[PDB]
Amino acid sequence: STAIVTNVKHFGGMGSALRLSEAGHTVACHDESFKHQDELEAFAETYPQLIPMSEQEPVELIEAVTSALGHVDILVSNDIAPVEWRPIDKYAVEDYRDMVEALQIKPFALANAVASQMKRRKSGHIIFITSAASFGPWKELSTYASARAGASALANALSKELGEHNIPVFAIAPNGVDSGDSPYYYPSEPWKTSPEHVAWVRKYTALQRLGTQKELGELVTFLASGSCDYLTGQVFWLAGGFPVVERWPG
Amino acid sequence: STAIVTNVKHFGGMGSALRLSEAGHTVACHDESFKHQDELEAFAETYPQLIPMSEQEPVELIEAVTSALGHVDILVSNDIAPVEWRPIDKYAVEDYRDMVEALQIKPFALANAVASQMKRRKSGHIIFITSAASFGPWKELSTYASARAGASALANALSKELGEHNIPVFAIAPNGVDSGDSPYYYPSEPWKTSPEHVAWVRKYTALQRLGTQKELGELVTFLASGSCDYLTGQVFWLAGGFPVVERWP
Amino acid sequence: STAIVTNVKHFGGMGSALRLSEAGHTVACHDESFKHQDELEAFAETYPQLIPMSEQEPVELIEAVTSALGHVDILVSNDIAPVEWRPIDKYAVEDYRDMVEALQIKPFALANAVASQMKRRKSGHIIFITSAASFGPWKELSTYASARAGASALANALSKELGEHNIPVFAIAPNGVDSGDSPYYYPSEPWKTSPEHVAWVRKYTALQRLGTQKELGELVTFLASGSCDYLTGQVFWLAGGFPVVERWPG
Amino acid sequence: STAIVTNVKHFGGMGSALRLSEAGHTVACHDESFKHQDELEAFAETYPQLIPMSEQEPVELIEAVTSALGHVDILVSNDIAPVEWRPIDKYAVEDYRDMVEALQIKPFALANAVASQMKRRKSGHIIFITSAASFGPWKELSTYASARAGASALANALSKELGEHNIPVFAIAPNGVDSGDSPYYYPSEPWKTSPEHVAWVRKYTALQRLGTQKELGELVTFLASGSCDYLTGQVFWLAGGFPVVERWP
Ligand SMILES: CCOC(=O)C[C@H]1CO1
Ligand SMILES: CCOC(=O)C[C@H]1CO1
Ligand SMILES: CCOC(=O)C[C@H]1CO1
Ligand SMILES: CCOC(=O)C[C@H]1CO1
Ligand SMILES: [Cl-]
Ligand SMILES: [Cl-]
Ligand SMILES: [Cl-]
Ligand SMILES: [Cl-]
Repeated sequence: STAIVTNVKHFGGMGSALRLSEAGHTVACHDESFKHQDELEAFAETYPQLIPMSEQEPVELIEAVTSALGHVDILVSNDIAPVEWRPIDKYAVEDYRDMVEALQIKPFALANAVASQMKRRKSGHIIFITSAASFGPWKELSTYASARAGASALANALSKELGEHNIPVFAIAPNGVDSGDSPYYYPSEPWKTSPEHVAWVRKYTALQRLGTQKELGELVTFLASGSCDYLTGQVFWLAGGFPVVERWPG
Repeated sequence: STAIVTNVKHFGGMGSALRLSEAGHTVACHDESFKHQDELEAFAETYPQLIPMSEQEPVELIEAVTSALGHVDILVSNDIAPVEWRPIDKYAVEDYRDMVEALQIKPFALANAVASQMKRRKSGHIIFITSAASFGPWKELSTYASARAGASALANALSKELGEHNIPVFAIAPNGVDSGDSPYYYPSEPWKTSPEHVAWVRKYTALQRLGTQKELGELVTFLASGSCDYLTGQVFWLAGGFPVVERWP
Repeated sequence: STAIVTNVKHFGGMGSALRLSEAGHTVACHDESFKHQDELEAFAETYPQLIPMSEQEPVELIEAVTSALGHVDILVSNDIAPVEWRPIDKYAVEDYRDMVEALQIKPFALANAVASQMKRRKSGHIIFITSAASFGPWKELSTYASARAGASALANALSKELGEHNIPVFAIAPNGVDSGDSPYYYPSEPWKTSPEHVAWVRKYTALQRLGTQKELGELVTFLASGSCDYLTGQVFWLAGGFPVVERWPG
Repeated sequence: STAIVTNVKHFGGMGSALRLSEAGHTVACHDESFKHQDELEAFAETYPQLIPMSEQEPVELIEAVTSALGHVDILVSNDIAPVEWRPIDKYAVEDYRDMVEALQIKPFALANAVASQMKRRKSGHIIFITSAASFGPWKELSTYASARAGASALANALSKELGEHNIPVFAIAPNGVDSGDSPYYYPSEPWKTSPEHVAWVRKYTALQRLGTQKELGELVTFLASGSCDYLTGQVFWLAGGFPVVERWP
């Protein structure tokens, strides 16, 4: 069983790769930095069980993995872009293009590249990591929220056609997941350290804590196991009960 | 840990008990048939890893399990009631009351009975098994669809208050799960044999099969493992892609 | 064209009755207080254009209206119950029964009582006023939120069967609508007066204001006009953008 | 007040312009055909209460209307693109880019161009006409369904930030609205004549007819009247009950 996890150093990246690996999958990993064989090797050394790739774009990643490791059973399209809090009139239209390109076109591209071998083998699983920002409660986050909703709708739409061919498709829409060293999107500093921040997580999520990489990885692994294919189409809000807003005063 | 699965013979019951058990939970099982000794012992003999309980009403069941076993960590409120397709004006009000009694009042009563215990220890898991009928595509299913939505909304709402106390709350909202010889809600006959049933499922569900007990058990067990408490509040659409509608002709 | 509006003194009651009336409907009104012909008459005197009823329960209301005024074209099931912020283990099961009875069984009962004449005339409109508390962000509001979600699901389910017979069914799920004198659910005091309260509406809704009776009445009247029957099934969140939660700190 | 309705000849266009106008708004109308003088004047002559504009691209259109008419109060982004049913692997990436360009980038561009003006005066209305396809029951509609969801999510999101400035934002998400001789998306032939089309609509929609231009115009006009700004953020499912699925056989 062969898996690919994209952007392996951020967001849901590590939780996913590490848990799948433990589950017995051969896990190919992609990251922008794996461009420099510098960075690639310091990661092969640190994680002998994962197997990182240099390839960057969807089709060369899929061919590279198919060639080296057999055939992709599992795609985890762990998608990232920076989050800027501009209001609408202050963005460039091109900014939305780049945002959509990053969060919406990318997973289309990955799924479009993997789909026909999965369909031929009548087997595979496809998971997008999106965001609870879709139809969420934030302001001045317009580009990000819509692009992410794009990607979750893609996942649901795709399930509908691939179910014929035994291929479940899922979206995982997180908020407040511990990214650790990565800035995408809840790095320890300042999210564990800054008092103001620990107060914010405390006020607005219901479990009054950040989620964990391990939690995110366990779900990915559960979905990837073939244990619950009937859930196909589901958007999972991976968010600890966010949002919670206080009772009336007085 | 200790789980209670209600109406174990039906709907999501067997998948939940079998699979919980398989996962080393201690599983007490409620059923309307366990009110008779003979029905109970037969079950205990067929499924010696489960412990079937005789108690029927909510408060009585929870104390009984707390006695025999010390604490209830995992409540699976596996709620059932007969679906009949009638138009709104052919019902009587009390038919709706009854449906709300079985589908909505009942999970509230179990949750209510177990909560303090759970909150005291700042640990536990609560799972309601509702139905994909909630905001669903059916007609003349008005009492059932709405009662199920109330139960699902109740899960979501409880998850908000009970986060404070480290208590995950979920709803599993199924359609087309294989129910063995149970008429709730997709018994293998006619659903596995009769051609017009076989084709209806091929037509309206994405994966083009029924769901299995094992898939739903696997879900419950997962939610109750503590491996992913952070999904708290989730309403799970266990419906194999349902519904799909054909393109334009 | 004949309309009935329930609990006419609270929640969406007045906005609805007054606007329908202006729209040219004969508006029968129900309120618990119309029990005492004391209260009934001081309301017929104050609103000569509305026509209040003494009848309390669904079937005697519908028969009474059908008999006096012709035939019910429009039902507005403006439903109310008190809101208590207990946690779950502190409620009596009977409390949920009373809550469900009030917010869920009542509109079932009203629609069940009106449905077959509307179906015979192949004409009518049915609107439940529910709440944005359904699947909403509050805590310790469990009974209320679920009962209200019950009632919105009813509305959506009912649309599906009555569309055959030319009958649109809608739910209107409000938050922060000015109730005025009524305590159900945003009376002027303290919602306009209390500083702490004006701050809360300001922080959590996006229009940073309470909604108005006039707004609520205009929507009801729009839905009741026969201008947009194709919307049938819709739950309208009548809530001014609630909830909004602040950006991260720092 | 002054409204702009884009792609006026198609989809939600005519209902929106006609009905806005009927409501005393001043209505500037965009279309891809108005790039030709002859196509434009013909329209102006058929519909002398509308003012058709020649400008095509987002920034150019908004300044042109602001010139001729002084301010834009109401933006109706009536967005269109051809639906073709292909499986995911039969598309090329750039087909998805193009669909996102027309359905998602485009309303963003119009909203972006008009916003400051609107925010300055702390008044205005923004309406996106998307589609009920978003979380919909279709297959092989993957690019269209997802592009439309992004646009709907964009409406919701904008409504949050633009409340601050008294700006209501909505999405109208239709299915089965009569489009006259427009192929976007339910032209009267074959949808009013051909039996298999007539029956598909009778089968899957609750009200068992098409929606009318007038119903959608009525909606837009209402949203833009300021009579109910408090619905801001709403995604409107203008789909006549769709979808309904048959009971068990
Ligand atoms: C920026 C607000 O936070 C989120 O949207 C969650 C994160 C996963 O995308
Ligand atoms: C056709 C109606 O049946 C269902 O909703 C499935 C079962 C869970 O309720
Ligand atoms: C008590 C919290 O406020 C609401 O749920 C809105 C009101 C209409 O029911
Ligand atoms: C069958 C797909 O067509 C639609 O979604 C209706 C139109 C608005 O997009
Ligand atoms: Cl996150
Ligand atoms: Cl089922
Ligand atoms: Cl309210
Ligand atoms: Cl349409």
